[PDB]
Amino acid sequence: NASKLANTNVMVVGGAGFVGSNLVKRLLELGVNQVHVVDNLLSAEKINVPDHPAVRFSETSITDDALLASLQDEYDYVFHLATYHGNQSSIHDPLADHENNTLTTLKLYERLKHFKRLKKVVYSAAGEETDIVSLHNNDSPYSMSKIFGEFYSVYYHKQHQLPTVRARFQNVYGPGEILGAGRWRGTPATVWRNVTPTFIYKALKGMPLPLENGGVATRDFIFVEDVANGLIACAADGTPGGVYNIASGKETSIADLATKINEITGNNTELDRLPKRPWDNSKRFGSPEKARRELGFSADVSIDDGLRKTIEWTKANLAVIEQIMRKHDSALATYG
Amino acid sequence: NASKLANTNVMVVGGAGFVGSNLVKRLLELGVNQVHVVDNLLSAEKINVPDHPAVRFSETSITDDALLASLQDEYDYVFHLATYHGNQSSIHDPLADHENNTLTTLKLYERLKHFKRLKKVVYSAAGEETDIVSLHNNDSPYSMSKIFGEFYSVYYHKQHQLPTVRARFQNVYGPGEILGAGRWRGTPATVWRNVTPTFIYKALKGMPLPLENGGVATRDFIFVEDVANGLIACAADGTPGGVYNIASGKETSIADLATKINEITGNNTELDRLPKRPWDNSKRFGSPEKARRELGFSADVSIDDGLRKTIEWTKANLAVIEQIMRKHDSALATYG
Ligand SMILES: NC(=O)C1=CN([C@@H]2O[C@H](COP(=O)(O)OP(=O)(O)OC[C@H]3O[C@@H](n4cnc5c(N)ncnc54)[C@H](O)[C@@H]3O)[C@@H](O)[C@H]2O)C=CC1
Ligand SMILES: NC(=O)C1=CN([C@@H]2O[C@H](COP(=O)(O)OP(=O)(O)OC[C@H]3O[C@@H](n4cnc5c(N)ncnc54)[C@H](O)[C@@H]3O)[C@@H](O)[C@H]2O)C=CC1
Repeated sequence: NASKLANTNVMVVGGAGFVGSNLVKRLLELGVNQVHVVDNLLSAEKINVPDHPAVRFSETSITDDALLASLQDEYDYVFHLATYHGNQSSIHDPLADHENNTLTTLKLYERLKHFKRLKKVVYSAAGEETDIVSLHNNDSPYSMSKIFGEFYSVYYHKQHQLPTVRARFQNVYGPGEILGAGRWRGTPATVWRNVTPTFIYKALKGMPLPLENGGVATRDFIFVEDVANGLIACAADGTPGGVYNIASGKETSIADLATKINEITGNNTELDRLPKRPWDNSKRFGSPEKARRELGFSADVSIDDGLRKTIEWTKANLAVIEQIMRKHDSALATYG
Repeated sequence: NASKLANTNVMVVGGAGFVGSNLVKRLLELGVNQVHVVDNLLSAEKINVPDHPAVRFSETSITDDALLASLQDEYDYVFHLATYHGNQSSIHDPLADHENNTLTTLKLYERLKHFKRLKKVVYSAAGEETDIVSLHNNDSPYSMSKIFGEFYSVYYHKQHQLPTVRARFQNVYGPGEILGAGRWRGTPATVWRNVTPTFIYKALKGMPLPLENGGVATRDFIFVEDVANGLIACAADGTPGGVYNIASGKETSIADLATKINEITGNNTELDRLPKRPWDNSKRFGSPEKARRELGFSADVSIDDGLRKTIEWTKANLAVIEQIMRKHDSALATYG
C-alpha cells in the first residue's frame, strides 16, 4: 500500500472504467495531489469520473499523438488500465482491439521512457509468478494484447529503466461495473459484461439466473477495492521490472455465486445447478503469496461481503444502469 | 518443395527485399502463374523487383486500408516476409517498428481470414521446435514483433482456419542483400546491415575486416536460395498451424567467416582473431530435423559455396551497391 502516494501526481489511463474509477476513488482517499484520468469512454461512462478539484479528465485516447506530445514529466505514478473490453469484443474486431489494447501500451511507454519523476508504472495484466508464455491457448486478441503489454513492460524496463510493475488479476467484481457501459463493441457482451453484474442485475429483476452446465465452473473472484489496493501496493513497493498476482486465493463456483446472489437479493426462482466433477476444472489460478510477502498485500474481502456491497450499490443505481443498458437495445436486436 | 506451386497465384509481402527478391526469382523458376509483390521499399530497392509479365508490384504498405480492401480471393499462397529492418533500427524507433513489423501481420491476417482459395500462408519468423516463449531476453522491438507475428499466426489458424506455417530462420546471407537498401532507418545499420555483406564489401575494397572480440561468436549461417526453397517447402507441405526451423545445422565463427571471405577475395590485410572459449557461446540454434522429416527439406549449400556465389554477385554489382550506400552519407555523418 502506502501513504507513499500522499501528495503525489498520478495518471490513470483507463481511469473512467470499472477498476479505474475505483482506483481513482481510493487514490483521492489516500490524499494524492492530482489525478490525470485519460479515457476515451469506449467502455466507460462519464459518471464514473468525478468532477473534483484534484481530477483532470482528458476524454481522449492514450494513442493520440497530440495528447502524448503534450504530456509533461509531472507524474510520480502512472497506472495503465486501458483495454478493449473484452474477450468477445476483441474476437469480433481484432483491429479495434489492437488500437485500444496493444498500441495503447506501446505509445504510452514510448512517451514515458525518458521521464525522470516517475517512480512506478503499473500495468494491469491478465491472470508463483512466471514469465514464460505459450503461443497456444490464447483464446482471443484481447488475451494476446494483454500478454503483449507484459512483453513491452519488460522491454522498456530493461532498455530504458522504465519502472514497470505488471499486476496480474482476474475475475474482479464490485461497485462501479455498469452493464452496457460505453459504446457498442460488436456483441451482447457490451451489455452482459461479466457473470457477477449479469447475475446481480437479473436477480434484482426477479429473473432466473442462467447457469451454463449447472455452474460447475470455478473462479477466483476478487473484490474491486482489494484490486485497487493491490495496484497501489504495486505502485508504492513493487520491484521495477517485476510481476505480482493480485488474487483472492479462493475459488467459488458459478453455482455458489448464483446461490449467494439469489439469497442476498431474495430471488426465489429456480437454479439448474449440477455437482462439480474432477474434469470440470482440470486448471491454474494465481498464487497471492509473492504480493503478501513483498508488498504486505492480501485480498481479504470475502465473496459474501463483496457481493453485499456490490448488490447494495447496484440497487441504489439500478435506474441509471437500466438507462445505460437501453442505449444498446437496437444493436442487441440486430445481433446475428 | 514443389511443383505444387506451378501455375499458382502467389502474394509476396516484403517481396522486394533480400529474402523476398530471392523467393520471387525461385517462384518464377518453378513456373508460378502470377506473383503480387507488395512492398513499400522501406528497406529495399526497386531493382530487386523484376518487370515481368507475371509480376504485379504494389509499392504500398501492407497496412494500407485501401490496398487491403482491394485484395481479392485470388491467391493460392501468401508469403509474409515484411519486417522493419532490423534490431538496431527497431530500438531507435519502436513505433516505426510496430507499424512495419507488428501491425503488418495483424492487418494482413485480418484481411485473409475468410479467403477460400488460400492453401498456405507462410510467415518468416525469427530463429526441436517449441511454442513456449519467455518475456525476457527479447532484446529489441524487432524481436518482440517477430514473436507477436507467431502469436497471430497461431490465433488466426485456431479461430479462422487461416492455413499459417511459421518458418523460423536466422543468419541468412547471399546475393540480393544490398548494403544501404531503402530509406534511412535511424542508425548506421541501415548501411551495415549484417556481418556477411559488410565483410564482403570491405574485403572487396581491400580493407581490414573488423572482428569484435577476436570473432569468437558463432552463427548458423544459411544461404538465401536454401531459405527460399525452405519457404516454398513450408508453403507446399507444411502443416497448417505449424512451425519449422529452416536452418543449416552448421555453426561458423565470425573469425572463420572473415578468413574465408579474405581468402576468396584476395584481401591480404590482417585479422585480429582469438581462440573461441567455452563461455563465448554458452547457446541455442535451431534443429533442421523436423523440416527434413516432414518436408524433405535440407539446407545443403556450404558456407564455402554460398560465400563464392555471394562474392561473385557483389563484385558484379559493386558500383550499383556503392551508389545505393552513398545515399546515406549525410545521415551517417550526423549519427550521434
Ligand atoms: N475486470 C477484470 O476481471 C479484469 C481486468 N483486467 C484488466 O484491468 C484493466 C481495467 O479493466 P476493467 O476496468 O475491468 O474494464 P473497463 O473496460 O471498465 O476499463 C478499461 C478502460 O479503458 C478505457 N479505454 C479503452 N480504450 C482506451 C484508449 N485508447 N485510451 C484510453 N482509455 C481507453 C475504457 O474506456 C475503459 O474506461 C484492463 O487493463 C483489463 O484488461 C485484467 C484481468 C481481469
Ligand atoms: N535475413 C535474416 O537473417 C533473417 C530474416 N528474417 C525475416 O525474414 C523476412 C525478410 O527479411 P530480409 O529480407 O532479411 O529483410 P528486408 O528488409 O530485405 O526485407 C523486408 C521487406 O519488407 C518490406 N517492408 C517493410 N515494411 C513494409 C510494409 N509495411 N508493407 C510491405 N512491405 C514492407 C521492406 O521494404 C523489405 O523489402 C523478415 O520477415 C525478417 O524478419 C528472420 C530471421 C533472419
